[PDB]
Amino acid sequence: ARPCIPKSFGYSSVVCVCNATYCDSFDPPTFPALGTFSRYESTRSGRRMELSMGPIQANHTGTGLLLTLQPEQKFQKVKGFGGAMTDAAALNILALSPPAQNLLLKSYFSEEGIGYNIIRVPMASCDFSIRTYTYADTPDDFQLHNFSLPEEDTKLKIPLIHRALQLAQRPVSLLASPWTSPTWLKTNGAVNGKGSLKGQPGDIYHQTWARYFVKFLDAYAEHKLQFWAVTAENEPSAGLLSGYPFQCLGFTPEHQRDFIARDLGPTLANSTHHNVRLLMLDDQRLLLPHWAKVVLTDPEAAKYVHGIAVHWYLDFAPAKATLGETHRLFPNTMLFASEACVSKFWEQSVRLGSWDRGMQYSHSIITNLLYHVVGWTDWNLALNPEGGPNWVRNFVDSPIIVDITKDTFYKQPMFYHLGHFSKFIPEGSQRVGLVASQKNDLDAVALMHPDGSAVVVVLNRSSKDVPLTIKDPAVGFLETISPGYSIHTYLWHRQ
Ligand SMILES: *[C@@H]1O[C@H](CO)[C@@H](O[C@@H]2O[C@H](CO)[C@@H](O)[C@H](O)[C@H]2NC(C)=O)[C@H](O)[C@H]1NC(C)=O
Ligand SMILES: *[C@@H]1O[C@H](CO)[C@@H](O)[C@H](O)[C@H]1NC(C)=O
Ligand SMILES: *[C@@H]1O[C@H](CO)[C@@H](O)[C@H](O)[C@H]1NC(C)=O
Ligand SMILES: *[C@H]1[C@H](N)[C@H](CO)[C@H](O)[C@H](O)[C@H]1O
Repeated sequence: ARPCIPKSFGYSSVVCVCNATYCDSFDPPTFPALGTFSRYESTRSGRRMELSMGPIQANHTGTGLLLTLQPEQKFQKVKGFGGAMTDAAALNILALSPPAQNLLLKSYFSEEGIGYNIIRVPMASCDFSIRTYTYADTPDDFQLHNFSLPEEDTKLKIPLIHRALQLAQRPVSLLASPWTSPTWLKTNGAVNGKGSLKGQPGDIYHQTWARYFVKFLDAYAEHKLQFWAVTAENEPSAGLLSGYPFQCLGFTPEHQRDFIARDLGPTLANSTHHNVRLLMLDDQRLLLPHWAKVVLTDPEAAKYVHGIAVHWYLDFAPAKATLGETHRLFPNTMLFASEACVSKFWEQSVRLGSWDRGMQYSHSIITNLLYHVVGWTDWNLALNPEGGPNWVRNFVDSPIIVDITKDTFYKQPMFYHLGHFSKFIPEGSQRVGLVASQKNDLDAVALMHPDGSAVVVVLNRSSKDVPLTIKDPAVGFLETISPGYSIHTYLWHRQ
């Protein structure tokens, strides 16, 4: 283990400074002995996933807050956690010296880091690209004879994905999403702005676009990468908006329904990539449950849809009415958060050491977990201090900020807030009930690991310390305190 090297940039908390020869890391995982619990703590004051251990007490008295585990109240199984290998992320990582690149990838993907097991891969260019390109820019190439991967794939994204998978002990799942089709498949003949596919589902435009998904999967498979899932389109509602400034492809829910049923479903099912799962929506949860009803009430579409992908950008938060109602209507269709991102209109894109932006991530993950969501995918894995590069200056924050001039990278509070979940909630973990004895300002969630062991995350977004006890009837009582502006993860064996 190496501790955080803290640095202040004058905001509420510190970043952890890494370079070619030093980065903060964990010792190999270890389980706490029966009758004991592990505690990982991060605080605004500067603690970064610090490990301590306490006893599980046989009984408890007091009127203080009690959180009772309900281990027989069983909910969703977790797919996992990760982020996006954009052109911007890969260009930033590969601008560091080889040893600093390795410590950055280890921070995310190693058991000595925070154990990411998902990577979202854009299909060609998005706003976090330094140019607009698709895989098939030769006009009217319906047979896709000029389909090919540019250097952004073969020199930046694919080599970093291979290195990520080599560092991971957990199996990593790849998720692919397109922003735009070739312009010659679109009504507006442009990568951006208001525009859909030409014609109608079933026709040559729609069959070509479905075949483009298979050519992408074919080209990645030639580079020995296989996908867990693809989304039907990144943010289909964006391409319905006049002057939408970057790469988009408009679909109404009806258009998405018919494209999946007539073209994408059958084309993927008849390919060598038929095991790849399809997620629908990949957009703001405010479009639910309407979008799920339109697509999934058509059995010709539903038979091809594994899941619903949601974005957090416009959450701010009717989770019950959107995520909850959707689960109720379609309980066997998983909900997956495919894009989360932070910033206030009066704040810069990157705020080095923002505890507030950390708290937004952990709060979002807890709310999602409490409303059936199985997985949570950050946006850019890494950005520069301006929040780029980005061909349209749509600059945002990232858990890791690379300073190429200093051969340095900064781990933001967001990285640690994500880590409190990603490191301690492996694939197959199941959310279980956790009931509070009184109204409280805390956010908490409980899950059980595949092996039966318990995990609880407790976030305190208030300034006040909150004494609390966790009751697990199988083992006893965890007496602890949630300090103001802290996040804790608690682990214990149940037998
Ligand atoms: C990379 O970061 C490490 C850790 O902050 C730097 O090593 C420290 O350097 C300072 C100043 O020379 C020493 O006082 C510390 O004792 C060092 N710590 C360790 C663990 O070695 C290192 O200098 C940085 N590298 C560069 C190129 O700036
Ligand atoms: C399209 O493909 C043909 C045949 O392989 C090739 O000769 C030509 O250079 C390609 N066009 C572009 C723009 O790459
Ligand atoms: C499905 O795949 C088979 C075998 O590759 C092929 O012969 C057939 O034409 C395909 N069907 C359609 C409708 O594309
Ligand atoms: C989701 C989100 N708006 C981020 C913001 O950084 C980015 O624009 C993605 O392209 C969007 O899909």
